[PDB]
Amino acid sequence: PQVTLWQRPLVTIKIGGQLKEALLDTGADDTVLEEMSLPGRWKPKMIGGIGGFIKVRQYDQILIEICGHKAIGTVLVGPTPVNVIGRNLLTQIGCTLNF
Amino acid sequence: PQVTLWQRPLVTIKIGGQLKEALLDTGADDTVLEEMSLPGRWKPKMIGGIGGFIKVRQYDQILIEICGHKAIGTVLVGPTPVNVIGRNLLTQIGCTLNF
Ligand SMILES: Nc1cccc(CN2C(=O)N(Cc3cccc(N)c3)[C@H](Cc3ccccc3)[C@H](O)[C@@H](O)[C@H]2Cc2ccccc2)c1
Repeated sequence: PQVTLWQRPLVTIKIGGQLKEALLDTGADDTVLEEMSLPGRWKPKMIGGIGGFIKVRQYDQILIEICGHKAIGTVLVGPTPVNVIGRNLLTQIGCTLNF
Repeated sequence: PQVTLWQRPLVTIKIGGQLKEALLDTGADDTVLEEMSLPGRWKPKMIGGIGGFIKVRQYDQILIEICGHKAIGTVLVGPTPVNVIGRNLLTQIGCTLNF
């Protein structure tokens, strides 16, 4: 779809059986979700943002549906305020920025 | 133009007679730039990011040229580690997201 930026570019995602909403975020290199149960192994990671750093745990090879689109990648689950889909996944759903 | 998201979407801006690069950021509601000299007065505010919150200075009615397009808006200046152009200016230059 084409999305204009008058409102937050929010989308529905399905991850691990659960349905969420998440912000499409061109400025994020990574995807990070608030705490949710994911199965599997994970490794700790830390990421920086405005504000400072958070400790996060990294899951790889996670399937996500974003709108209908499926993709698989790394998701970081952590204490973010908002669930962010970052460039790692945006490339897979073919997302483009246009002006 | 069209920007894909395989690399970070940076653009040149001209702000306060100075030339900078910044990140086109659909997830950000506000424009936040690193410390620099803008003329004029400003109010303090704080903003939340990941990792927490920072205090910034709000300037209103500032001219910025983003990739050659001019815009006027609120810019926040403060301790970000990267310059971020958020939805308040992205909207003025007609930026769309699409997939
Ligand atoms: N790797 C990574 C993954 C996910 C998020 C971030 C860190 N980010 C933020 O903290 N933001 C707060 C931010 C940035 C600018 C303005 C505002 N209002 C908020 C928002 C996302 C956001 C988080 C929490 C609440 C709302 C939005 C912005 O939209 C994101 O692109 C980046 C901006 C950024 C900051 C530092 C370094 C690189 C990129 C980093």
